[PDB]
Order: sequence, then structure tokens, then C-alpha cells
Amino acid sequence: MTREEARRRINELRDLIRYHNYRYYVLADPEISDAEYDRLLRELKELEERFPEFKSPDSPTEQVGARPLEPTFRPVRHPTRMYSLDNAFTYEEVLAFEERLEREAEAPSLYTVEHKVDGLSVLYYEEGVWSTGSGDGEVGEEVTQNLLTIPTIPRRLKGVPDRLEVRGEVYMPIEAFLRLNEELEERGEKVFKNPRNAAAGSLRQKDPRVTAKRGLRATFYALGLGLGLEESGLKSQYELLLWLKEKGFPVEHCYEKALGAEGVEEVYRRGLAQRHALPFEADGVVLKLDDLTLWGELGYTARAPRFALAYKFPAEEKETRLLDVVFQVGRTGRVTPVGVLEPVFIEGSEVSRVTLHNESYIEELDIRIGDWVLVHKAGGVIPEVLRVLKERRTGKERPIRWPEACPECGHRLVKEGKVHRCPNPLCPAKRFEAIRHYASRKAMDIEGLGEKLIERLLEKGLVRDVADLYHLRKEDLLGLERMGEKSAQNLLRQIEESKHRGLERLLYALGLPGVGEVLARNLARRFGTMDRLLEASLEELIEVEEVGELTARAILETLKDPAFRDLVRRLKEAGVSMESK
Ligand SMILES: *P(=O)(O)OC[C@H]1O[C@@H](n2cnc3c(N)ncnc32)[C@H](O)[C@@H]1O
Ligand SMILES: [Zn+2]
Repeated sequence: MTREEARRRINELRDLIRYHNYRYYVLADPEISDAEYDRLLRELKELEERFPEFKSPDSPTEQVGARPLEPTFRPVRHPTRMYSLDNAFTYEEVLAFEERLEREAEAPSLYTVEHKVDGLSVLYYEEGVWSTGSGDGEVGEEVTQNLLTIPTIPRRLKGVPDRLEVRGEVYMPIEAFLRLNEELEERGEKVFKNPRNAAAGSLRQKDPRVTAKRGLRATFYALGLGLGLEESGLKSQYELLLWLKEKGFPVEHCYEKALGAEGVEEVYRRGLAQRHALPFEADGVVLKLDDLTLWGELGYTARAPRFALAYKFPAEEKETRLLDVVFQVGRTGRVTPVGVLEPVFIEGSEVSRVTLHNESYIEELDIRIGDWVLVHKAGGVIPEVLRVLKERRTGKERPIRWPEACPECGHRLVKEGKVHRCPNPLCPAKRFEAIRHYASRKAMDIEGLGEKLIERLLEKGLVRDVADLYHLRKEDLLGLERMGEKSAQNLLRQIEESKHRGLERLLYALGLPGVGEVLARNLARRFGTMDRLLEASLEELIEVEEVGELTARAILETLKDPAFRDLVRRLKEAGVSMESK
């Protein structure tokens, strides 16, 4: 095969093998075989040896197996340079920007105005086929695989220049950014302060499977190798965005034409209105001269172009003192921290109570009490302490310390892992979760108990904990909330049938500290009865499979809890089987 042909196949092989490694270990819907997949991975290595030049440590071959094809974060120089934009914060400067451009033709020049997203990335394509995709700077990290987890990014193009380098951004939508931040808070990890960083991390994952469960989307706006001077007949910035879309590239961020600094400013304000109506955090707009041909004459500065500019929304950050900190208790039992700030003004709305997330965040940022703090809006939606103003410390700041007891039940607290929490099985703060967990198919299957009925039974006062479900024997109780006997009797038998699930499913229902779906069964077989387990010694618990010293000494305490004993007894009496099924 000719030198060129080998290159082409080598790109295609590296692709299909990356595609199917995704189609397999990530999506789980493979098309080709598990053995017919190795027929390509071996040929990749064959051409990679009779043409050693094309050896790229990005190739699948450098770390193979039946393991997830991880992305090599090796530094890579982009064909063309990826510049950054200069920042304007007033119409005076935007006007001055157009004035700077007046060193040639007339007065009001036409532009294309689009919104500002988060997370810069470049994607190099050869003969339409995709080679790599990197991060940013001057040299960027290779992360092709993690970019495959975003279904919108196209692999094969058509009618494109031999060497195409399309740019754009990979971002995480607010909803997702918020979902991720919640999972992190509960686990006791440090949360992200914005979508840029969260998109960064979610893309800087060894296991591309992780990147997939994160929101991650991508939008594309600019070209490089391939723009006009190469093969594309693109003349307008507006045509480019449509061109990009047509070729299968996802252009989701907003854009529209505008005449002169005056008209640019018209789009700006119309944008500033919708500053928090977009599915993503946009901190400004980007006005670019629409005539591509005029981009050549107009160069770049040391670190920025001349034909384009970034008009930014006002920075909504304010300084204030953290007066006191109060504690709340989540649905899962986790004692959450809340800082009571000196009333300040961010975007008109008055901020006075801000979240401190968890003990880690408080520790990282070194958040104390008498402290002055800079508070901002993460994702431009959730107020939080961006960082403390250290130097202004009077020395009398008090360090944030958790309470001995749970503020919502009085039970002594316990630090399970990285976050403080309430062990009390009957804590009122944990009722809804307790009931649901117990009703799920994995636990004691009780289908009728929808997420709504549980809170209705809780609100009305008919249920305080798990055992009370069995005392609802009276359908007279169930015949008032959207149910009318036809729906009542059907659930009455479910609460009844659930009595019969064994110790295995029963231990998993009462959610003990750490006792998983498997840890419950291995625990139930080894004890036979709830009574026996309640008399377990520390040793007997450790001797069990998967039970660590840390989880043994935990189960041991919950077992002796006068409240756990109570809940168990009241469930026994209702006739719930305490044995192994
Ligand atoms: P902002 O001051 O937050 O800077 C964001 C950087 O990312 C690039 N960028 C974001 N969004 C776009 C669009 N829509 N078009 C072109 N470039 C964008 C810029 O290079 C900013 O420097
Ligand atoms: Zn409690």
C-alpha cells in the first residue's frame, strides 16, 4: 500500500476501534463481534509496523485488552494556533473596538453575534476522518475518547478539505452541572464552582464511561486548517455556523447578525435579559466581524484577534461577612452546613443565607466565622462563597465546628466517611427516604407506594416510619387521597405480601450503614434471624465477606440503638418475617 493509503486506513482503523470500544464498554450495544473487533486491532498494529512513522501514542494499540480504551492525556500541538479573545465590559469599548477597525473602510461594519459558552477544545480531521481532539493553551491534552461519549460530535465528514481543524467548545448544561454538584456534596467531595471546570474534569476522566453519565454537550463555531484558504468556500461567519451544522457538527449556542457597535449593543442587552434562561451558563457575548476575507488583513495581537471581541456581562460578585453558620439535616441524614451572611446584593436579589456545601468545602476554602467573604453565583444560579478575603482577618474568627447532636431529633451525631450524619433510624428528617428505600423492588417490594403517596401519608400523619405501613390495615385510611377502595385494597395486599420477604431483603430495606444488596444477603445467611444478628459480636461481623472493620463497628452500633431495636420489634409484631428466606 502507498504511504498515503496506509495513513488513511490507520485513521479509519483507530476510529472504528475507538467507536466500538465505546459501542461496547460504554453504550453496551455493539454491532460487530468481540473476535471480529480484534481482527481490526491486530491489522492496526500490522500497518503501524510497516509504517512506524504513523505510530501515535493515541492509537488503541498502546494500552489494549478487554479494558475500557482510555484516553492518553499526552500534550499535543494543534496544527494552527488557538487564540483567545480580548475583553470589553462597556459599550464605550465595543465602540472603540469598531473604531479601531475603521483604519480601512467606512463606519458601521457588519458582524455576527453569538453567546459565550465554557470549555475550549479542538478536533483535527484528516480526509474527513477524525484523528484526535485536544484541550487548550498552545499545546493541549489528547482526549479523543472522552469526546466520543458526546453523541453530537461527528466522526466522518463529507465534502470537507483534506485537512480540517474545527474548533468550538464542550460544556456541561446547568441542570447537569447541578446534578453532578449534588452527587459530589453527598459523597463529601469538593464541588465545582462553575461549568467550565466541571466540564474540564468530566472530560479529564480515565474511564470514558464516567464522562458519559455526566451531561456534557458540545458546540462548534470556528475553523482553522481548512478555512477558505484551504478548500472551503466560506466567506461569512454566519455561513460558517450553518456550514458547521450541515456537516454534522453541533452548533447549539445562539447567534445572530448585527450592524455596527450600536446594533451589536442591541443584541447584547436582548441577551443580558436571557442571561439565565439559556440551558447553559453564558457570561457574555462574542461579536465577530462577519467578512471572513477581512480576517486575513487584520492580524492577531500577541494573544488575541482584531476582527473579533468578547463583550461581557457585568461580573456579579460582592464582598460581605459570614456572621454565623447554622446546620440542616438532609433527606439522607447528612448534616448540611449553611452560612448566614451579612445581607448583600447580587443582581438585585438580596442574599443572606448561603450554602457551605459540606465539611470539605469549608476546609479547602478555609471558611471561618468572623471572616469576610467574596460570594458569587455558581453557574449563575446558586449563591456561594467563591473564596474568603484572608488578609482582612481580625484574628477572632471562629472555626466552623459541627454539633454534638442532631438538631432535628437530638440523636448524637456520627461521622460516616467524609460527611457528618445522623444514624438515628427514626430521625424525622429521614422518614421519606426510609419509606421509599423500604418500598423499592430491591427491598420489600411495595409497588403501590408511589413517591407521592409516601409524602401524603407522611403529611397527613398516617405514617411516621416503616412499621406504620402495616398498621394501615384499615383501608378507611387509604380511601381519601386520590384512592377509592378499588385502588386501596390493591395496595393493602402489597403491604401484606411484603411481610414475607426474608432477612436478606429486609436488611437491605432498613438501610443499615453500608449494608448493600449483597452485604445484606451475606449477612442474613450468616445469622439466620434478626434476633441472632442483634446478638452479633464485633468479630462475627468482621468474619463476614465484604464487611470491613469500619463497617462492622458501625452496624454494631446501629444494632444496639434503642431506636433500631424499637423499629425492629414493632415490625416483628406486625408479622414481618425476621428469618432468611
Ligand atoms: P469568557 O470570558 O468566559 O471566555 C470564554 C472563551 O471561550 C471562547 N468562546 C466561548 N464561546 C465562544 C463562541 N461562541 N465563539 C467563539 N469563541 C468562544 C473564547 O475564545 C473565550 O476566550
Ligand atoms: Zn436526626
